[PDB]
Amino acid sequence: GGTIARTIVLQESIGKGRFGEVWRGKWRGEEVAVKIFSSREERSWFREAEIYQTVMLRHENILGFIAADNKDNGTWTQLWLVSDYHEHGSLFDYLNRYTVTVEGMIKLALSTASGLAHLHMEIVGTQGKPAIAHRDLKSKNILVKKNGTCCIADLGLAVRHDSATDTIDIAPNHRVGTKRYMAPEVLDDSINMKHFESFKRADIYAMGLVFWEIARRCSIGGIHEDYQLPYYDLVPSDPSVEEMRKVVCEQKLRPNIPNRWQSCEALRVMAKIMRECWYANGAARLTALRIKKTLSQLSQQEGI
Ligand SMILES: Cc1cccc(-c2[nH]c(CNc3ccccc3F)nc2-c2ccc3ncnn3c2)n1
Repeated sequence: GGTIARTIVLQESIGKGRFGEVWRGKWRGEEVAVKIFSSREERSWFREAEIYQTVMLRHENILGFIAADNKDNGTWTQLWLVSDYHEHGSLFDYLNRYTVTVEGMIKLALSTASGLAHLHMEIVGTQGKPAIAHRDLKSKNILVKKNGTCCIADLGLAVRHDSATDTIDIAPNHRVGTKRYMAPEVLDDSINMKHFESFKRADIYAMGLVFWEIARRCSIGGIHEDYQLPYYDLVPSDPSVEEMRKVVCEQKLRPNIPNRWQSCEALRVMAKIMRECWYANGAARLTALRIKKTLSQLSQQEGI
């Protein structure tokens, strides 16, 4: 028999994502995460397996993929994805549970930007990597490792670019992803989904929102903000496209940047990155690579 799902024992239910359910399991004595899909979710399982098996994808700031597998329990077939397990769980959970130091904030923001720059970057060569856009980046889809750096997960809605043709490997539907984090051009459906660069730019808007969630929890002299999701002050829980579009597109509002973030070079640089992710025009936003460079220079100056 097989060497993966056959030998893994599920221990603890973690919860349901877009499709399937995540568990903590044990494999050769080691904790692993397992995402289990049913037979009628095969397209979702296959596509996420396909993205994670992309040549040259592995990176410290992308969730470490172990395998795709099947497991037949005697009644039905389960479709498995197996990954590294991170005890802290999501950035969303971590930021709810904890405050961070200036060092902690920069590590979380730099590691996220590094993972997104790696996803976005085409690597040339025989073992080349296509450019990839995420399409559902949010704090619930980022994990915090024991070393206090992040890695990006839920690659199931990702799209891959063929640079030679400027074409994408699937036919994208409109307004996939989490409505709270949707870029203005996604909410008003103006995005040109035939241009791969548009999907990169939409990811940058979402990463800006995630940076705002992190910076709220950066405690200096015991001062910090409470955990909130972006737009907690303007839209209902589980907002509709229309509710988001009225706020982000029509009223042109973004998450508030507290006066406190001007007091501190690290928070000033973070706030400036947020503003330069939040432009209505995607073409004006920072690249992940530029954000990585800026936070790398800030990491150096603060001695992390
Ligand atoms: C490819 C694969 C295999 C196993 C888990 C995940 C995964 N997919 C998401 C997407 N997000 C998500 C999902 C469900 C419910 C809720 C959510 F936000 N997270 C994780 C994950 C991985 C590792 C880990 N370690 C501790 N938790 N944990 C979670 N991917």
